[PDB]
Amino acid sequence: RFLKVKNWETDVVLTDTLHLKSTLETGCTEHICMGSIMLPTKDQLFPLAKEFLDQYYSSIKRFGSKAHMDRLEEVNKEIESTSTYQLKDTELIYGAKHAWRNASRCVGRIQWSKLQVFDARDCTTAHGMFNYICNHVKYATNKGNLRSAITIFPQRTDGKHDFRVWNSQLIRYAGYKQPDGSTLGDPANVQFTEICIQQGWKAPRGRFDVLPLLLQANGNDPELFQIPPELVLEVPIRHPKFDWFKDLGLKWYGLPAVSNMLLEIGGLEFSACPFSGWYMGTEIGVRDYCDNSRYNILEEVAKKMDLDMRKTSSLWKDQALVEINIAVLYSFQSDKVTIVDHHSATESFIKHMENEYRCRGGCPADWVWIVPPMSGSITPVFHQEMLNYRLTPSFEYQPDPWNTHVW
Amino acid sequence: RFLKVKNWETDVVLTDTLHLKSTLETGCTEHICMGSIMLPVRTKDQLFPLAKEFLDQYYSSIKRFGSKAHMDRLEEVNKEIESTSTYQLKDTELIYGAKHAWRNASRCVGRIQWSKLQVFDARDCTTAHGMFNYICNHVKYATNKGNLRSAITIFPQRTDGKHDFRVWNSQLIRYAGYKQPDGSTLGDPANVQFTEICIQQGWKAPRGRFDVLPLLLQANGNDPELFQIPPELVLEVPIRHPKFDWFKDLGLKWYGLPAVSNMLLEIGGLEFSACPFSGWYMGTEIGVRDYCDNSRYNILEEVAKKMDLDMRKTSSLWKDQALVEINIAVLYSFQSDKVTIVDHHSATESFIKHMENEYRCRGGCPADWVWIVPPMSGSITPVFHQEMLNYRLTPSFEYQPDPWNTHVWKG
Ligand code: HEM
Ligand code: HEM
Ligand SMILES: Cc1cccc([C@@H]2C[C@H]2NCCO[C@H]2CNC[C@H]2Cc2cc(C)cc(N)n2)c1
Ligand SMILES: Cc1cccc([C@@H]2C[C@H]2NCCO[C@H]2CNC[C@H]2Cc2cc(C)cc(N)n2)c1
Ligand SMILES: C[C@H](O)[C@H](O)[C@H]1CNc2nc(N)[nH]c(=O)c2N1
Ligand SMILES: C[C@H](O)[C@H](O)[C@H]1CNc2nc(N)[nH]c(=O)c2N1
Ligand SMILES: [Zn+2]
Repeated sequence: RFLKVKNWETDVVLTDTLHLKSTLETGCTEHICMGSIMLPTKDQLFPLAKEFLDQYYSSIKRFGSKAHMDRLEEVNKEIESTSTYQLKDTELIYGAKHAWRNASRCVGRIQWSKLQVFDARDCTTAHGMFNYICNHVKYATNKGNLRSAITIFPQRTDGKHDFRVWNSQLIRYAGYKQPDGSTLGDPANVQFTEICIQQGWKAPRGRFDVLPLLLQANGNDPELFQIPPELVLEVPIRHPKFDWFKDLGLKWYGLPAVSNMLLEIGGLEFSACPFSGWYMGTEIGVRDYCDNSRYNILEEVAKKMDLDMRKTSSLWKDQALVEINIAVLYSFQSDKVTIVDHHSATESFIKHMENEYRCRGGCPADWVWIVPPMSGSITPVFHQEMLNYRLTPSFEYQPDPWNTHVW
Repeated sequence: RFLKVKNWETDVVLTDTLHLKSTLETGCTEHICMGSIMLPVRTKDQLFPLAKEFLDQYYSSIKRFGSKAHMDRLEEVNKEIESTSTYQLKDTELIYGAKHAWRNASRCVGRIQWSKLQVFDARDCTTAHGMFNYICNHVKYATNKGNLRSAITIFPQRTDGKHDFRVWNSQLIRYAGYKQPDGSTLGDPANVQFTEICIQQGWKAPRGRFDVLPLLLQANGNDPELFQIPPELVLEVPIRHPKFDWFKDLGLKWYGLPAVSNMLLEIGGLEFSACPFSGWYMGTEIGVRDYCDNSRYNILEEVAKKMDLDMRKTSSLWKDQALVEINIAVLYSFQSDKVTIVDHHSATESFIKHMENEYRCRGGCPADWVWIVPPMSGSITPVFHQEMLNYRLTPSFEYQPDPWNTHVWKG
């Protein structure tokens, strides 16, 4: 019932007790492990509400106190009467931060307590959503000195009235399928891009076209808006030693900001809750540039480096992969946009695991997502055993709305 | 029941039915995943069902399920278990069982090769000297002057668990480690403890950076005894780099034969506690782990120094640059000497084809993602994007605690 995690590099052993507060199902049984799988009523609500408020009042050193019980009562009366309830601001800030703290797939949680929360619960239209979003983008970007933030729109009601940001991230590049057969821009977005023009976007049909936001307010058909160009901070990609690099015409955006997830606090569901921090270098350099299904530029780069591409064992993919990543780090650093390397990020996360075991009795961590997609075993997280379990408040992946929604 | 795995690069979706034949526990629950935890005397009562499952499997595979031959063998094994409380595998059973332990090993990326395995039956062995000779012939046949062949040697099964055969080495060929009084280590820090046991047992240590350890062999539950593998039998490759002429002066070399000797082989409920097996290396096991783990030879600093990389900031990716170069050197050195080796690109592509063939032909392929994805260049290999199900089939290879912890010393 109490569980050990060992680091095989340092021999440090940690004891996890936090997992018995785990509630949700993980996808694994005694018979099958699904560690590597990407997607494994009034009655139901008050347990959830109670459980959250209990942890809330516990964290403010006020468990079992008058203010505590009074709130539990107020919330109970409200559920019994209205079919749901409203979070107080303090609870909302606590909820959001803890959802980040519980995010087992996030390497950057050392930062979890420094999260600016924008309460957009008074929002009522998509124009309103647009306005809240621009302000988020601008506050977070901060001329390159990036700041963690989240913006929280109205919670689920009867479920026919959801708020949703159709985009998967606030800022992403367009993708178009061409007559010659290939793909221009980002192949991850062909589908969404198509829906954009189908709803009326004047696509420039270029390679690095910042997509338009598609916002659904109050379960209504979604609407189009361009983020003011001057709010999207982009970085042109150059190498500190390879002068030809620039000529590939590579840029990326400074602000990673995930906008398809669902935040669950005390059993209430916030379906639109874009959040943003700052990039770990490998995310652009390894995944966005080098994935076969993405920009897929290894071949081009290896060529310019005059490497032996005749056989896999010359490790030309690997050599090129590293330089592409050196270039992403250099560029962001030279233009003074916050970015973190995988060595630094994973080191910070180990320090953070130690803190969470010391101070909380554990840290849910998903090793498959935490170990970077390059140079795994030279980073310390490779050698660290992790327990993965689901705590609330949480972030949850939700299905692309277009698959669902009717017009 | 059905279970789907998707590949996120190709969108290819596979369907696993084989997990339905899964027995042992994983260590995971509906509330906790332990997929990244390294580690998550048998009664008559429990043995006949395990013999029965296995022989049902064996006879299905040779297309004789339900034959007289099958039914007679069931009855015969039933009888041995009744009378002697264990049983003996036929040669054909042992061979099939050893091949399947490999096939079922979910942490092994090399399984496209599972059906080409040389089985050396050493179940007539009685002494450590006998074990030494069996092991020598294994090393020599497996090496084959650089053209490596997969092989396994199987010593007699557990009886009362008081008479176990064990190879105390974790691999047949490994380098010594020596802790210095200043706190540093000479040779392989991974083998310090075992090196000490060897020294305590009588070995005269050369005290160099690349000393091949002596075998330490237990037969019949007896205290183990030391033997030196004939040096002419230990094929080694000096490490050099194709463009960097200074690389050779680092002094590195490595052995050609990866041979795991610390695992327990389970077949039809029988336990084979000494069963060293060997294949050939994937380059990253040497170049990433052996040389670049901080707890191992740890040559990163030294390589980047000589490369004159900028080492003031981790964000120069100097560690990453040195890593690739060392791994280029390993593959180059092995290929130049005609010693079998496989790079991680080729090994993972081959594994993905094996996996797909396995889903078509068998209804699944249990796979441990954490172990199968290489420890460098993760996502530029096709396995990174592959969903995998991990579960446990028999026959199988299981981890054993080191014998020096459990062994009853006789004197
Ligand atoms: C401040 C710097 C941050 C760093 C360096 C960072 C690091 C990362 C990385 C590298 C990933 C992998 C994403 C992928 O592979 O697509 C990730 C995932 C994630 N992070 Fe963070 N994070 C940061 C801030 C945040 C914030 C502000 C939140 C929410 C408040 C958050 C919550 C999450 C969640 C829920 C995931 C999983 C997303 C998914 O399932 O696709 N992180 N984190
Ligand atoms: C033919 C060439 C082979 C290649 C390229 C290969 C590849 C690998 C690699 C790279 C590992 C992980 C090494 C580690 O992290 O310690 C591994 C693990 C393993 N392989 Fe293989 N393999 C081969 C042959 C074999 C053979 C002949 C067997 C037994 C018949 C085998 C059974 C295993 C087992 C049981 C593990 C997990 C070991 C553990 O838990 O420590 N493999 N394989
Ligand atoms: C807030 C923050 C900080 C640092 C970095 C980020 C980067 C932007 C986050 N990455 C976006 C790319 O996301 C794709 C790739 N990894 C899983 C997919 C998204 C995804 C897909 C599916 C099926 C499930 C799931 N949970 N996530 C975000
Ligand atoms: C047959 C064959 C072919 C190719 C490569 C091999 C590689 C050489 C074998 N690797 C040996 C070093 O092994 C350490 C490091 N990876 C797991 C540990 C051993 C280990 C430790 C623990 C706690 C559990 C476990 N199951 N294995 C074998
Ligand atoms: C199937 C496998 O889980 C999938 O490719 C994962 C692996 N690890 C990952 N890790 C991160 N951070 N992000 C990802 O998108 C993935 N993809
Ligand atoms: C903690 C974690 O399970 C451990 O470091 C694993 C990760 N992946 C591995 N993969 C392989 N092939 N071999 C290993 O020894 C390990 N070690
Ligand atoms: Zn699991």
